[PDB]
Amino acid sequence: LEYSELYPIQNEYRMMQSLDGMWKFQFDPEEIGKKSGWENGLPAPVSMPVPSSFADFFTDHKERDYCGDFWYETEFYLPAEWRNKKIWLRFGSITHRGTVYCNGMEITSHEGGFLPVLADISTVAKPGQVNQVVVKINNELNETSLPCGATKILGRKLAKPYFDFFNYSGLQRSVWVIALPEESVKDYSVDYELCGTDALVKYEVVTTGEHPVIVRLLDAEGELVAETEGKEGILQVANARLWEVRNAYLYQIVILITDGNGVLDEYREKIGIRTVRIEGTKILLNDRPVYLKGFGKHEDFPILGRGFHWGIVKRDFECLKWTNANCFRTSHYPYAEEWYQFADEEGFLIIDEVPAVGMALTVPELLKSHIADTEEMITRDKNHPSVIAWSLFNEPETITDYAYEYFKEVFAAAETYDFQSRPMTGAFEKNSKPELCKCYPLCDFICLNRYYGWYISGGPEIEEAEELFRDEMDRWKAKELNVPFVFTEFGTDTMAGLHKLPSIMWSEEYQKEYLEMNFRVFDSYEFVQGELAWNFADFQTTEGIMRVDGNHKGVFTRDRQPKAAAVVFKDRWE
Amino acid sequence: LEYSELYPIQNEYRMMQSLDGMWKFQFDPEEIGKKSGWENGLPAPVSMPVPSSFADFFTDHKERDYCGDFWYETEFYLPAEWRNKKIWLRFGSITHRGTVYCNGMEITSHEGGFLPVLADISTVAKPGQVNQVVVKINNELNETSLPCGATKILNNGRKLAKPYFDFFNYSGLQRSVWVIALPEESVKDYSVDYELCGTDALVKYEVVTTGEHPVIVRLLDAEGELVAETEGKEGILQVANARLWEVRNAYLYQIVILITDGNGVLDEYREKIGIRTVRIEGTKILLNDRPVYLKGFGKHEDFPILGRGFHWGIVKRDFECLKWTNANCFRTSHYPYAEEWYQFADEEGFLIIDEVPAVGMMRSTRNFVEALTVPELLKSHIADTEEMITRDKNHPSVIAWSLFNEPETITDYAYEYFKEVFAAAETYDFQSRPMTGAFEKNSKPELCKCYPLCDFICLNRYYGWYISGGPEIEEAEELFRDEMDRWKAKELNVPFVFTEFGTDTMAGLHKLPSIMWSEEYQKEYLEMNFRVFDSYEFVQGELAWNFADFQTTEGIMRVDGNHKGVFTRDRQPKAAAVVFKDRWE
Repeated sequence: LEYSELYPIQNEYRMMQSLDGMWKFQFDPEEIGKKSGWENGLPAPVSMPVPSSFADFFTDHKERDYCGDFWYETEFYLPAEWRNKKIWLRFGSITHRGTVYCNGMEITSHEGGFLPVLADISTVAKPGQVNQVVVKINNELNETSLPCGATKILGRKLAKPYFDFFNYSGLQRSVWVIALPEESVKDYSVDYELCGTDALVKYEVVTTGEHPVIVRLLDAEGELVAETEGKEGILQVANARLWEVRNAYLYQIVILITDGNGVLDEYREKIGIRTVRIEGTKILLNDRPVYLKGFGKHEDFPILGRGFHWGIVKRDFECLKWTNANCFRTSHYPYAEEWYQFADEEGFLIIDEVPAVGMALTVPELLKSHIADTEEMITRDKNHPSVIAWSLFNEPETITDYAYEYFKEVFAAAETYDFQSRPMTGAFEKNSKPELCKCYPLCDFICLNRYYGWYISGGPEIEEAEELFRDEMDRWKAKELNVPFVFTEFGTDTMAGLHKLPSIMWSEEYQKEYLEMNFRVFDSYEFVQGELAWNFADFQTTEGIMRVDGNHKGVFTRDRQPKAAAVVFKDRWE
Repeated sequence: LEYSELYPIQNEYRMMQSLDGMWKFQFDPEEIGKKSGWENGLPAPVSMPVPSSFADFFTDHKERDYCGDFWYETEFYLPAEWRNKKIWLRFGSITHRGTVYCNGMEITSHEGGFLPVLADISTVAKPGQVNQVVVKINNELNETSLPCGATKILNNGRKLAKPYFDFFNYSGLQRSVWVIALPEESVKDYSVDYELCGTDALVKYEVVTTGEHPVIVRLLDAEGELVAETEGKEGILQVANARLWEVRNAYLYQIVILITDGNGVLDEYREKIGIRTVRIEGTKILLNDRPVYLKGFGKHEDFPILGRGFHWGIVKRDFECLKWTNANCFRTSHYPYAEEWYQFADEEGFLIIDEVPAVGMMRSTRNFVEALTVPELLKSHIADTEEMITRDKNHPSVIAWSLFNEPETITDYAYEYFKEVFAAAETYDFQSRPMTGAFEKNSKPELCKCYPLCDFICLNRYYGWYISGGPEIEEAEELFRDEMDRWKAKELNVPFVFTEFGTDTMAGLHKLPSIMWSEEYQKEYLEMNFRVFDSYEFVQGELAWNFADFQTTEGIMRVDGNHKGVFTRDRQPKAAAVVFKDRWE
């Protein structure tokens, strides 16, 4: 990559300053901003919180549903001391695609709305002065970038997703301006081997120069436990304190660039010594089988939309721990980096998912976008101990040799980017029948999204649903694939407060009964090794006749309170 | 004050770095932290978001309801280039009281949970190194500090807050925290006051600095163009063809305050201000020499999960909802809000009644839930008043100070108490703008001794809810008119603003005919209240209780908090919201 994905830190060599706050903001329905000098400042802005999705602040439909080009602007004072450092704007994300300007100059553009955007403003930055950043953003959906959809023209544009979740957009994550030394740590990778009571931390370091590198490992108390020299090497850890499920331990890696007797740069990050591998039908963490228990989530909260906030992280993890979960999938896009940092702390397992949802010649361009997002996700997230698997798709077509050749390239790219070569998978929709699917052989383990008892034979037909479920799982069993299966979606829309005896679809009681039936099926097959329910919480969707204020398959409400079924998960996962 | 209330800025002379994020946090039920050295680091912390109230993250009662001592900790890297600066920790607030430590050393303590806490760490700060901050906080309620309440001790030693007020006892680090660096000689405070002279305006000012060097004051218009300049720590800026700050039509100048030594500039403070005058004339509230009728709400700092935690997103949604109702005003019930609320009101042209947390001074609810505590309470009350006014005086949005909410007012003792508060407020406010407080119904026109202290009178009344609700609503209207006729007959010639009126209203509860708690009853109640308001010339404002449903202590009279919101807690309109929109249009 032409930039670093490394999370920004502050020390003797690296500086950072937050640009979060109220930005200037303006819609550009006529698409004349770049024609009209907007990159030098917006002509008639309103204020817009950053980080946040813009949609749910407004009281009018056309602003909430805005689709097209729209602009952000802010000003920041740059400390004079940042002079002659490499100065970067770092956006947690820009959703979905955008062009960054600084002091009237075009800096960079990015496609993909859920991963960091880095813009090198070294040559245009004005140390000791007020600087200006302007971002042109677009939130349309197409079939050549992720996530896929269409754009309808009423000249007013309307996003038409091929995915369920609401098309939130804007500057949904924190924005920093940072300063790095001229020769810096750009990237590093760690991989682990367990040796009795000891451990090896294998590493590679990429810098922007040719000076020597020293790598140190500190324990949780900051004590030096290992040290070595070189951009490539092994850190030997005696009596290693392994990072364990729901029982984290984090070391601190310290990467130094040196020039004789002085340090040029120093990067530090918390990491966790752990191994993950698929062995037969088992998922092994540190050589012991683990059964995944948890949820698909979303970045979704009232008013903020996908806007990041530590308070949402904290509540969600307390709820997760209360259910006795150990895992979540980042459905259906990489989350803010902070979610992974916290999962590292709390010992949660993550399946990290690229926004390959909603899946013509456009396909070669789509593949490029999909591979680019995969590269960025893996480079960003590989050193989190929590991240134990990559999900490279959600419910694509998989039953043609055409689909096979496409995903072969994606998986091949993912493999080259992940230093750890940790398990890769994808979530299969029901149409990927065991007799037809061509893509499951690409996977280290198989993830199934199934709604037997909701979309199939729901309600009075739920007994039929269970037989149909068992019939499919019997077909999978007969294949003797010798791989683990994880259910990554299953659930029922459930309106909090809707009670019925006997239960009906949409009642709290039916949600319980549906889950109990699914558990019976899960527990009937030895090779099922994980259950991640859909969804952790009710979340916003495109409005329509099938969505009663978003998706109500949450086990929790949108404001994070338990429906009756939450207790069912709690008791089972205990 | 021994510190500056000025909002932090980033420029050539002043630096700031946010400490917001995930802090370490630990409850201290046995109160052993200090003797155990926790100021050097918490021994078994959990993670806690800052800014946020801590209560609503947890899944267990005892953590949510925790009352007593609890501790926060974080670490930060201090840029080497901050050496030879004055270095301060600035907490937007610390709720309710706390002691700030830095690098293991006690720095300062503060009482009052809703105003900035400044800690001078200059003598212990380590530039070019990681530094540590640890804060011991306490969230108990008592009768010698604001807001008032009691602390109950359960048989097993566990403490439980017992407020004398109807808002949940949220606490912790609810606002942003910065570490900042100032020049050794800096602008510490300034005040502006306005006079209108035809098409022109005068900006009278005072500047307080921490030194003796000369001061230069400039005023820039909204385009950054210089419109006035003068010299001296006291002076007058002459603005030709002034663009006044108007209700729901803001215009903001930028004041620029420079400290110089001739050779160069030592400090430069900048803030947006709005040229506007506020006065009471007879029964009229005059903004810029024209009557304004206040339309809006009492609010709260309250949102799901975050509690009172500050977030710009909440500000933005709330102001969009306010504008949609055609409101022009809110009261900061019942405590000063985060500074950002006022910054945004300035921008949006909203009027604010800024309220000190003098709530819970009602004898009835105290007894339900003194000679020696009242003198100490007065001191706390006056201190909070001084801090609020010093912090907020230069906002064009702030047009009035509310110095109490529903205290006892019918004794001569209460008069002497509030006489001192109002006297203090007057001396701290350079503008001497209107002062008021909100009166409960027990403050009968025949008995109240304190309303003469006010420049305009704010009434909290619930005729049709607590008094003669539902089938008796006709009687409620009669009783309401009876009281207002008594006020009318006093011919006080001052404006009256209703600062509370409303009904608990469950979203989705519909009934025909309406019942108390239904959406339809909220509408009917409001219509009845409007009919009464509109019958009296001297009524010049209506601020409904409340903007949005909000959290309270749980109990038999609170169904998941207070439901008198016109909006839900997640900021969506009940049926009554349109009633306000249509009326205020």
